Amino acid sequence: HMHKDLHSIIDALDTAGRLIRVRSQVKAEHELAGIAAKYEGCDKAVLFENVDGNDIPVLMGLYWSRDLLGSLYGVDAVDMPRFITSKISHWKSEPTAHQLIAREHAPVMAHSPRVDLLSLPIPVHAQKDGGAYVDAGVVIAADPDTGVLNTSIQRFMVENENTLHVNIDAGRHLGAYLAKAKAKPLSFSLNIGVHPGVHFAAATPSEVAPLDVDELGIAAEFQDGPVRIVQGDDPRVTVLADAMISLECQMYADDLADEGPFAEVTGYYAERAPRPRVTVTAVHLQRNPVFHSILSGQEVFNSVGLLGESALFDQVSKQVPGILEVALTDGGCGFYHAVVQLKQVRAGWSKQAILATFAAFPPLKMVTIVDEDVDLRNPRDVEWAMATRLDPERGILRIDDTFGHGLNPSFPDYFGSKVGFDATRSFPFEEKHERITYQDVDLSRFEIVEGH
Amino acid sequence: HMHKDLHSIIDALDTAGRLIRVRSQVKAEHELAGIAAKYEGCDKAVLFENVDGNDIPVLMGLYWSRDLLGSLYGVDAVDMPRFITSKISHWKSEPTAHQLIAREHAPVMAHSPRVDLLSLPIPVHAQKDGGAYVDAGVVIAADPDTGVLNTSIQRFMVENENTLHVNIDAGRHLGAYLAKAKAKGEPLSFSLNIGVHPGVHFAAATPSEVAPLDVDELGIAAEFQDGPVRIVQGDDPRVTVLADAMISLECQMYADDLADEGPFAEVTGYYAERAPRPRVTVTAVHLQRNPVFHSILSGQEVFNSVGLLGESALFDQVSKQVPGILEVALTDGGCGFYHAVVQLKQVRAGWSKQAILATFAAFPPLKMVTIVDEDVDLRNPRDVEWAMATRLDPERGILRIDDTFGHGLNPSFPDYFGSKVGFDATRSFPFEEKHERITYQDVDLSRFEIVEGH
Ligand SMILES: Cc1cc2c3c(c1C)C(C)(C)CC=[N+]3c1c([nH]c(=O)[nH]c1=O)N2C[C@H](O)[C@H](O)[C@H](O)COP(=O)(O)O
Ligand SMILES: Cc1cc2c3c(c1C)C(C)(C)CC=[N+]3c1c([nH]c(=O)[nH]c1=O)N2C[C@H](O)[C@H](O)[C@H](O)COP(=O)(O)O
Ligand SMILES: [Mn+2]
Ligand SMILES: [Mn+2]
Ligand code: NA
Ligand code: NA
Repeated sequence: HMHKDLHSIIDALDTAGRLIRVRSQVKAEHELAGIAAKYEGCDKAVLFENVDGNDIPVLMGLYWSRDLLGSLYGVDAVDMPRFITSKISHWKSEPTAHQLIAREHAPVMAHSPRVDLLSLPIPVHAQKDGGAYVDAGVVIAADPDTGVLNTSIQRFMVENENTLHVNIDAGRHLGAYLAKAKAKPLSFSLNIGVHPGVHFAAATPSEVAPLDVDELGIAAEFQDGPVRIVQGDDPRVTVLADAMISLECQMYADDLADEGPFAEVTGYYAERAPRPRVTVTAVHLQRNPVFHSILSGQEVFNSVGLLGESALFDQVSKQVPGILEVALTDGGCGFYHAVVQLKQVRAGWSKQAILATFAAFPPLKMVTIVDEDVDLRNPRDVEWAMATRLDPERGILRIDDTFGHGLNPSFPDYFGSKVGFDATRSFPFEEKHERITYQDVDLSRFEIVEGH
Repeated sequence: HMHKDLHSIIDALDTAGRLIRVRSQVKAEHELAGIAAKYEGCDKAVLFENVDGNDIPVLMGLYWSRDLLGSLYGVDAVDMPRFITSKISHWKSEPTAHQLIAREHAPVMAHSPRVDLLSLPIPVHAQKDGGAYVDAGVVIAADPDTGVLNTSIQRFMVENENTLHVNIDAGRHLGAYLAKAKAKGEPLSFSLNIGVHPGVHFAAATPSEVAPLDVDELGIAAEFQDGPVRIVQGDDPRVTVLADAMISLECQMYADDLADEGPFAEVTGYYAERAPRPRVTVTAVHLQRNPVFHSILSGQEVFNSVGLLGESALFDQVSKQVPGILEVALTDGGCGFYHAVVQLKQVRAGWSKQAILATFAAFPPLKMVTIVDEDVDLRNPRDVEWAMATRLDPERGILRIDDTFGHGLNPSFPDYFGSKVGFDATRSFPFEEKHERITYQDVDLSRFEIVEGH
């Protein structure tokens, strides 16, 4: 239950019967995403064997099911956030140095075609996206002053066969490396089709891996041995050796061009706007490459939740007794709604739980508290707790004129109202709140023919 | 700037002119506390050279001025909470093992009179206190199962020459050790060590979440002295005595053996209910030569014990969740427990409200939180009143939390349940001229000849 590269992942899923093979030709324009969308969240990923008759198939839906990611590493969905955090803890304490290897030993260097981005089966995802996007690509970039690596993930729109437009949010480390090159232009690699270890490294936030620190070793914790890197053609750049595809890239500061729209976590479009142009100097491919794309939605909600929930749980359980679990729900875009599950020990702690949760995660708009006997990850069950347990008069806590996330239109200019729901039963516990229960039953113990 | 025992402290204060010597005879009944009360909070402690013509003087007022405690360790008042926290951090990381020493080497074992508590100049403090109290005594008690030490501070009322009645709050570690003695058929032995240096006081006052039940917090004291904490076998011998104490009482207490104690002052400023609470019997008494009896006046002495230990953790927790936090005060007006003022440098609208959430979440006893800017003195209630008068928006700046957990001693929170309220007394952001405070030139008074009254 360790994985060197995406091949390992796909074979494991194929073997486990968690792969949906779409054998028919599909169009990269809208149709592909449309099919993915009908499968979003189920316990399987989707391999498209034939995209506009490309030789390169595309994989989508790797991240939309915690059960699936858990199956790849032998952990239950519920234990995955702790699993990932424990591994990032081990990396902080004893990092694994990368392994630099010779160009002709690096599977990704198998081929180097003339740079033609339009030959790649890059999907146009949502119906109003400003073009085809690579959105599962991990950027590796060296500090122009200190050569220290930074690993981030960023959306790149294809303009033409050799140009991408990239979105770099404010205070991103890639942004800061560009500021340094602009005291001299910035080279880097874009590594598409990487294993979850690289993905989690890329997505690890600033306060876990500072600017002056190399987060890429996080990936080493999800594979035997160290992360394999290789000198690019550049040579100011470093390439991920076990990537399916890798693009050597260069970008000048103060050189902007219209990119977007694209889906944001909110489920709304980004504003099309002048953002940095990046020019693709070279292209490397394994033989038998699969192109890896992410469907905006649960794939992104789980990336954020799996990395963020353990810290949040740690911060709340430290300030409040009886905390069991914290969910950054998919309904809340893995960012705007937290459900906190606790075992009450005294009246009043449920309200402290609301304060602690809002204090620990500034983007949150809603917090809901529920008891140990409600499934915090089932929105039906939280709705039920709201319907039978919430006192609307004393259990709704509203915070005005506070800081929040500017992308969410409930928070214009990072400012608005937050609301907590205390959907706990009354304490001390009373019979009128004891839920009915059906005997738990192993279905494998019976012969059951289900449809035919 | 290290201190082995209380002698070191008193000499340092005497040398520094931070000692008030009351040379006249005073009565331990009410009069002594009455005099202390007139001096509460000033930059000096009070040594009573003559209490009912006892040979033993009493020291009071060691903890009521952060400036004074700072002077003892060479730190400014403002840096004292961090000073203490850093030292407790070093102890958590690399504890110093205690040094056991021979009875005739232990200064406290100099004398062992027959047990007469009424021969000690133990003050009756507040006018309705149910008797004389020792309230600066640090209890050292060994786990009856595992022998692991626990250091706590607890009020003991004198009943007669050989009996005390003690108050043990719910979930105290001494409470848990007493459960073990009774669950094991023996009662609980321990020592009561009076006249200890601040390092022992801070060990005693260190809460459960810093030093769990299964952990020996007494090494914290080693961080405020050269070398390790000196202990010594008592006469018991289930007990361990602090060698450098001024006075130490070997004590035994049986579970389910209650007797009326109280009233006594609580941090709230109100009396505890007189009620059946555990009787403890004083088996033996040890004294240094030249012993001074150490008492605490309820009030600022207690507010500062709690604030000095609690503020750095609270600041750490809030500055981690909110940008631009500068300082947090557990104010004396709020009994060092119920009001926190948070000072910040605003960087964007809305963070002041998150500061309220973070502060209430980090310190459950709190009833009020007030936020103010860098240009308001968070420790001056006049200045925070001013921020309230000119900056608070009463409509949008008052945040009320209902039906939440709080501290049961505070009568705003019957049964550890009630309403909390936060005041956002910050200026508007972005900063505007209409909120720029006037300023007078800073001026050295020593640069001028000034005759101030005759
Ligand atoms: C999981 C994830 C994270 C995206 C992301 C997406 C996903 C799926 C997409 C591909 C669906 C949409 C685009 N994304 C962007 C993004 N950050 C950014 O500045 N611009 C982006 O366009 N991020 C987050 C970014 O990579 C993280 O904040 C890293 O922690 C940044 O690394 P750093 O801390 O070293 O700056
Ligand atoms: C600073 C301080 C703390 C008092 C205290 C006082 C002071 C000055 C007095 C002397 C003014 C009034 C009495 N006090 C009592 C008390 N705890 C308790 O259970 N009963 C008390 O009577 N405490 C608190 C107690 O000592 C601390 O909570 C310790 O951290 C307990 O240690 P533990 O966690 O090891 O049990
Ligand atoms: Mn980084
Ligand atoms: Mn303890
Ligand atoms: Na990162
Ligand atoms: Na203690």
